[PDB]
Amino acid sequence: SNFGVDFVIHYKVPAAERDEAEAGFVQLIRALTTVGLATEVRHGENESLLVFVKVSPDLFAKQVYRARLGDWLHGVRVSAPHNDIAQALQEPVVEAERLRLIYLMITKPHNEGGAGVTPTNAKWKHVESIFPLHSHSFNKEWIKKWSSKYTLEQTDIDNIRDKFGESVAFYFAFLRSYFRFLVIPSAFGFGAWLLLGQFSYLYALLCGLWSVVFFEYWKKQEVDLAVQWGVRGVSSIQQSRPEFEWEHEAKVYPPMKRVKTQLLQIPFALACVVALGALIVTCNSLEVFINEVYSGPQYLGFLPTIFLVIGTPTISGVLMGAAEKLNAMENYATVDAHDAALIQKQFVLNFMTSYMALFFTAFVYIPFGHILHPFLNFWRINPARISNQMFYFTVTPQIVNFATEVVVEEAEFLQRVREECTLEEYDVSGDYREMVMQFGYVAMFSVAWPLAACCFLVNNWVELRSDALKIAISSRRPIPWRTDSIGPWLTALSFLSWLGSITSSAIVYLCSNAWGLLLSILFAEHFYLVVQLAVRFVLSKLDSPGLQKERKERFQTKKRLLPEEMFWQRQRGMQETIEIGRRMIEQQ
Amino acid sequence: SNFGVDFVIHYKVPAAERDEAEAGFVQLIRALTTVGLATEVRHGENESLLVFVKVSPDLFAKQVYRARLGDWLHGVRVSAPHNDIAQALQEPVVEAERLRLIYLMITKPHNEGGAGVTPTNAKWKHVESIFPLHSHSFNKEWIKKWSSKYTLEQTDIDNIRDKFGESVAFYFAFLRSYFRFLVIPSAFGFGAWLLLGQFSYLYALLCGLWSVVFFEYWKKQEVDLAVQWGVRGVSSIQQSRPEFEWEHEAKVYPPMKRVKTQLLQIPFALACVVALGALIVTCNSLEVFINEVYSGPQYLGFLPTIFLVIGTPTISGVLMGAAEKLNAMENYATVDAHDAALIQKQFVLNFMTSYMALFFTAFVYIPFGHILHPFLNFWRINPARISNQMFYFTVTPQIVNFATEVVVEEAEFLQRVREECTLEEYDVSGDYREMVMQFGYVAMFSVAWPLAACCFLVNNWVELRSDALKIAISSRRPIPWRTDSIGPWLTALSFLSWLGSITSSAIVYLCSNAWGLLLSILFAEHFYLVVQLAVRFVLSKLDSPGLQKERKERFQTKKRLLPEEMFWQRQRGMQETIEIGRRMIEQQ
Repeated sequence: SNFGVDFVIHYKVPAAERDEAEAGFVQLIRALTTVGLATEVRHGENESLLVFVKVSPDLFAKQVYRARLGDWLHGVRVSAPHNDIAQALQEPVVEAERLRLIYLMITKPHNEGGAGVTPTNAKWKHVESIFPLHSHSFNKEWIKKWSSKYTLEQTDIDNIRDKFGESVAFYFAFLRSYFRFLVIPSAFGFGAWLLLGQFSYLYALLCGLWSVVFFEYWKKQEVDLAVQWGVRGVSSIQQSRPEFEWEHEAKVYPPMKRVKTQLLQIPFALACVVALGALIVTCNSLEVFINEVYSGPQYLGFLPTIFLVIGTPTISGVLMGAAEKLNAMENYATVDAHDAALIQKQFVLNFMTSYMALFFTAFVYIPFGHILHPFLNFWRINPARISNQMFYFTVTPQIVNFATEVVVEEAEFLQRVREECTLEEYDVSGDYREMVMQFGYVAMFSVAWPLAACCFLVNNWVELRSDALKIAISSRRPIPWRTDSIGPWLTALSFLSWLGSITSSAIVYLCSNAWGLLLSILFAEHFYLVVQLAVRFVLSKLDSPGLQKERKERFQTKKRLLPEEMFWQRQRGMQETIEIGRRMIEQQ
Repeated sequence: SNFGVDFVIHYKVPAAERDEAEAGFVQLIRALTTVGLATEVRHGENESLLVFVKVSPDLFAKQVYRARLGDWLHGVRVSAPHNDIAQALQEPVVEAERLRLIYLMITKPHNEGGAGVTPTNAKWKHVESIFPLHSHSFNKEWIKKWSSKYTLEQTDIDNIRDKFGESVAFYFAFLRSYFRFLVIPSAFGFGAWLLLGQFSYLYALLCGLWSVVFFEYWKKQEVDLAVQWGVRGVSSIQQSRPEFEWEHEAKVYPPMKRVKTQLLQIPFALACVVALGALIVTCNSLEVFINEVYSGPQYLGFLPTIFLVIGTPTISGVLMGAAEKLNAMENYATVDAHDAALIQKQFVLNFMTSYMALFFTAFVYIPFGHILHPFLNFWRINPARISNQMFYFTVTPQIVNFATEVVVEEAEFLQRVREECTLEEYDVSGDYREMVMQFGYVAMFSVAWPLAACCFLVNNWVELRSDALKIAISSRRPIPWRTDSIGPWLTALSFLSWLGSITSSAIVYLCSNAWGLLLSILFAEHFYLVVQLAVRFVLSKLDSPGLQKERKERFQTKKRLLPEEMFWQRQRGMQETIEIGRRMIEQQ
């Protein structure tokens, strides 16, 4: 398969600006060779020069020793790093960390062990992408093995860690845990739909309890995996963004300027929410118009919603592009803060685009449906319709995806690399966002359509292999990054859960018929809070394997790290002391 | 003053059981001398034999070195412990830690550096108390200096730390911070009482915001003080209780037995709540009876409440004694868990005894006052009365305390020690509980009587010296214990704050006149939650001196701890690489 190539650099050279392009190429070559990297140059499609780079095991051993020293410094590696640059790796050299360290060597600034060739900030305006190569032998075996199973063991996630790093492995572990936890809502939602009719209050409590239990158990599993993979606490390592444009040095950026460009979110968010509300109001007005005076064969009534969801991927993509443009123009020093801000913006936009139609149907039309008269007479109150609407939503994605699916020398290695270079980087945040949106649907609107949980369970089982296929075939190999958790998405999940405990409950009051609505909302929220406290208390006192491992390591370290003068001169010893004590009690 | 005496042991010997009393005395002497402690024996009042104990600086240096090694092991001391048993203390040997280590030497089990002489568990059934001696020269100076000031600097709290250890210093720092923070509620409560009439909703929001801001800022100050005093993270050091009665060893106790004896709280709590509710209902029925058909001069109407509060210290003391008896009979291994359980029981009982009368007046009588007819016709609806009632409560304590106040050789050293031995150990949990009760009053019922905050501010200023006088004169010197926070009391405070944000708001709706009440309660609770989130976010991004110190220590530590073969053999160097690259772009 691969010829030992460890990284690939694109370095587009156009027909124009060739004179400085050659200088950039030679400078890149000296910068790469100074670090101690073996390099090769080959053709690429459309005037590109692919550069193949590997490591001299002594230099790599020294670099991994320095990296382990740095990890020990920040507390993410409690055990001793190693003896010396000698053979102490008999601590494996697994491909994920090797590729991450080689990428750091390639892209780190010249100040600290590297030669910065970042393709956006510095004069490296000609390099397009720096990516590792895919292992087809491993990829085909992984795809075949995952498709031949029904449940994935922890060893599969460990192999994903070993090959693609911490972020991809964490996403796959989260998806596996969420899919396994989706069985309970599927089972009891099928039970409620079979027996309890529709809009079951007990179903709302069960869904909220499942949501909080799953959230807390996933936090416990997250810390377990973080201490198992040796990446616990890596979030404290704040790495600077190369594209950070600073002003002075004491690098620093005026916080007031960042606040000023952050305030641009409010007009952007307001414009997006107003446009989306207008679109959804028009769509639902047309829906009630066709459901009022028209003929079907029934199913055609909710067709505007079907069209809205079929068109919503494009609107969501445009909004995500705008959010990314806004995030790029608003400077962030660390990459963690930039990623958190981008995740927050994308989560808000997707929250709007995916839930505002249901929110308008439930808490706007149902309580007072007499506000649609202007639109209704421009073209010219069912309580259960939301259920049907929710059903369409909860099936729209899966069904349309299915529809799409139905519609449908060393020259070979060089051609494979050239084909791979045209692919796009794998963005795990998109998959995280789609899973978070599905969880929000489950915790928010499953009361209307209790069967939604089974459909999402089937979709999750399909996605556990669909995303694997996307990574293996449809995407170039991502850079192995280290993270101790799924990031800020946890917060989003928590938020959804909390507000879910409101919305679903309110639905049960609104679609089954004021002071009663407020009582139901407050009782559901307080039940959610008390079960959150109870589950946190239960899991806190529960013994985790990571805690036992940490305690064993601490015990091993402990095993390895192991007047006044006249008053006091009366009875200077011990014999006189108890002699005088015996006579002393003898006096009484 | 003192003759170098560092600890005192009582060791009561009755007229009976003298034969084994002498054996216990001699065994205590050998156990104390084996550790390496100089001992003296003198008379005491009522057949007691006072034993005076000090340390041989080499043994004490070795013990403090071992203690610092243990502190380094658990992470509470990040810096290196010391070079060796040599003179590395030039790390002071301040009296608090010296006394704590000597007490550990006296009371630790023989397994790990000590000779267990605990006065309750083992055969040491004759020793009554082991306590250090008071420093009258320091005590009088401290009392005079604190009474001559208006505000206490951080240096006074540092001196309290140096003399009486972490717990007393933490309590005094908490009381100082709470008294300083009480200025804002006093000021704006006086403003509301002067201008906004009574039962001001804006006052409820201001009080809730102050409560959450004070709670979060006190958490920040707590971590600051914990890292300043070098006791950050000492809560993880779980020390076993000597009075723990175990069954097997693998020490272990059956958790089911502990759960069985813990279930006895439910009948105890129910009986206490029923009796207290009956007493308060009878008192308020008599109150409305005299306010209905009787003659005063007005002020005599609330006399039953005055009598109830004057009598409530005795009932509270009986309940605390019962709770302590229940806690003792229900085994706990660590002292932290035992203290937390005792604090929880005492907090629940005092919560009942101090708030249930106001709760019945506000949320029971006011909404429906037609349930008191049975009592009313046994003896035989004002909205603002609660305010008056609250006023009486908020002044009852201070006023009655004031009333009480108004009503009102080396033989000298031996007599001083004998007089001191008759005193009682200082229980900081009682002062913590009274401060927590006052804070609960402020956050809960200040809407009825906005002037309560000023009275509590004056009472806090008085108490900051009254508790100092109680410790200095009216109590024997407490053993210096280490704690990184005020303990579980924080949780109690948080709880009060949350429910305060309900109760006060409900009062504003109930005493100013349903769905509106529920709307007000939910809006107030959500406002409390959002301001909690905002304050947590603001303080999280704020820079603390402790974080800077930890980062500087980490930086100092870092400064101190500092086929494939044919494919890859084409251009083995750098010169050929850019030569072939130049010709390579020359080909196109």
